[PDB]
Amino acid sequence: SHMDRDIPLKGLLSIILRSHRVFIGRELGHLNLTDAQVACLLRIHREPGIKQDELATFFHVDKGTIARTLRRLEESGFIEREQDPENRRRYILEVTRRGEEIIPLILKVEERWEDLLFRDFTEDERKLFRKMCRRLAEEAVRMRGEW
Amino acid sequence: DIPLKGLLSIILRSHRVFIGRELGHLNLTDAQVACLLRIHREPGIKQDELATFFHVDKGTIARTLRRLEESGFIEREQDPENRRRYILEVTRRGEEIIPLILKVEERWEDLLFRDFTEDERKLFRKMCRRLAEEAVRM
Ligand SMILES: O=C(O)c1ccccc1O
Ligand SMILES: O=C(O)c1ccccc1O
Ligand code: NA
Ligand code: NA
Ligand code: NA
Ligand code: NA
Ligand code: NA
Ligand code: NA
Repeated sequence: SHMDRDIPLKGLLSIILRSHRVFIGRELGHLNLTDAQVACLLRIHREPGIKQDELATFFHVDKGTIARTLRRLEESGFIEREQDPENRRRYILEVTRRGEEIIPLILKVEERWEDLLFRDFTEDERKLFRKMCRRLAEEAVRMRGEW
Repeated sequence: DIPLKGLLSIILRSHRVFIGRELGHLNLTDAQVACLLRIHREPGIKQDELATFFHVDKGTIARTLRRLEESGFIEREQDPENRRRYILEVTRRGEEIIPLILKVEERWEDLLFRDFTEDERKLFRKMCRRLAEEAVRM
């Protein structure tokens, strides 16, 4: 019934992220959206003009994988993909008017997911966990840079 | 700001990249290392019990296990009381790389917590466990 105190950090993070992928599917699956697509959408939303290959590098996924996810968003009309004028083989990405309209819907699902996850967490604990997460995300980025 | 999930994805992503660098030469992935370690902790564990443990689909666990047995790290035997069931065991070869795998996991955590004190480190870990148990309920 209870969880092993054995599981390494990565395992627990995987469990948490696991439920988020499931939550996204159930809450936005009918809009033909997946966690990966949502990930790309938000990332592009926060940085219009970002290149497909840069998105590939950020998520550390291969070309085909990123292309397939980006292809579904474009098909849904949420993003537009254009050839980079300075390099015809690169693709500049942008969230469309339509895509910007669902961003809010996505943020609400994230908010609800977070409230559900921090059910047993006090206000102080939650803000502290978040603060710790940021510090660690910052460390992970340093690590990618170290190697 | 960035959703919580974004921060956790970023963190978990460095672990995925780290395993590739440290164990890629063994064609091992995050999923494979995880299964391999769990089987090592629970010899004779059932394939379906492993899938229920990770909260992953039967098809996914199966593809991950095929990778491990193809590399010779694990062996599968039909469950003696249900031939449509498989029981898992780490092989001699698999047991040879476990220590290396454990050192790698340990080193990823130490790298991530380099600017964390022992206590913050313990707390963060405790909270993740709490959030994880909740995730299971949800
Ligand atoms: O899921 C992510 O990786 C992500 C990254 C940046 C911003 C929002 C996100 O959901
Ligand atoms: O994503 C995981 O964490 C995972 C773990 C064990 C087996 C298959 C998997 O995809
Ligand atoms: Na954009
Ligand atoms: Na997708
Ligand atoms: Na590109
Ligand atoms: Na538009
Ligand atoms: Na979130
Ligand atoms: Na794999």
